[PDB]
Amino acid sequence: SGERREIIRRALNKKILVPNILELMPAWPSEFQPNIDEVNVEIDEWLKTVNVAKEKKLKHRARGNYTLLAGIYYPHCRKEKMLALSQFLYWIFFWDDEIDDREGTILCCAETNKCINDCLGPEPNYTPPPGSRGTVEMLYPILRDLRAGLSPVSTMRLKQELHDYVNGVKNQHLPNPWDHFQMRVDDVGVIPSITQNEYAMDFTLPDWIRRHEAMEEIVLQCTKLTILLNEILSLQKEFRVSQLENLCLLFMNTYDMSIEQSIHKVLGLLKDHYKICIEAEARLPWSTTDEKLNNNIREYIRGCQRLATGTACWSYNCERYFKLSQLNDQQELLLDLSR
Ligand SMILES: CC(C)=CCC/C(C)=C/CC/C(C)=C/COP(=O)(O)OP(=O)(O)O
Ligand SMILES: [Mg+2]
Repeated sequence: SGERREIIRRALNKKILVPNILELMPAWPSEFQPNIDEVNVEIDEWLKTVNVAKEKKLKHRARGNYTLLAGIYYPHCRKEKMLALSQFLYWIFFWDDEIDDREGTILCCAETNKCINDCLGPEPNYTPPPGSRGTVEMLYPILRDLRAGLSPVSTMRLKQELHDYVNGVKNQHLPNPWDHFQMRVDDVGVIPSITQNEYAMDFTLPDWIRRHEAMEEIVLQCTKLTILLNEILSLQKEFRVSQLENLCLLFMNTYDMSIEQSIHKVLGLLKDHYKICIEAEARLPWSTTDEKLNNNIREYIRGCQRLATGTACWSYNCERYFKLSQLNDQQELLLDLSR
């Protein structure tokens, strides 16, 4: 706790100007699905049905605005796609929020895994068991709808990915910053969103391509990029509740560096990972002849990239992490670690 106390003292009241993160990934553009407002209306009507407290749901909706995040993740999807994707994001955020006792966690995760199995499994049952908790009950219709837009191959991937995320959650002095990063890479719930691009754009990437070293690398780099940008962006929010296991903070503690230096390091890491990810593209098994196949490969990688850029763009466009007034019109964010 000496470590934590020192971290708090060093961080506290510091204001750091952060450059536009999107600039760090110049090749990858940020776009918005045209129907976000209309879909939001559907989502608002849908939210009333969901068994989570009205104030919590509104807080998520006003601060989070997950339909917008989905619109950013999948800007080119047909409008009909938007509802299920928006709904899933609401589920994942609600679910994470409710789970945050230990027994409660084991029970919810088991119930959640069961739902994932019932919905995405070989013998599909979309009916929630009676008395399902709200975060569980809501999931069944969403998985059924997503499955409807997915091939069995895409469905299998989604199922494993959802299991992996739920299990990671169940299985969660200061940790080494590198150790923290790796846990997040294994732990993070981004992958289901990448697979969801297949739903959004109604296509299936072949497993042989998905398992290719270059594709596996692009998925990994994009996962790393999303985590790294999240670390900086969420720093103010996390520090304020004294959640000191944030990578910027860990670098301060581990290397005895200033908060400014640690953020700079993370920014450099982003550039490094962006560069690796871009380099990986040449290595992909592009078809000499197949336009549809190459289109599928292109779409799939764009989905991964959007996970990184979109997460940052959405962060710059909602109030989950900081007051928007903290952002200038060059998209430069002034973090304030006043607590
Ligand atoms: C975990 C979660 C809700 C994932 C939803 C899907 C997803 C991968 C969204 C983008 C990445 C992200 C915001 C991760 C959360 O980081 P964090 O766990 O440090 O939480 P923070 O958003 O408060 O920083
Ligand atoms: Mg975070």
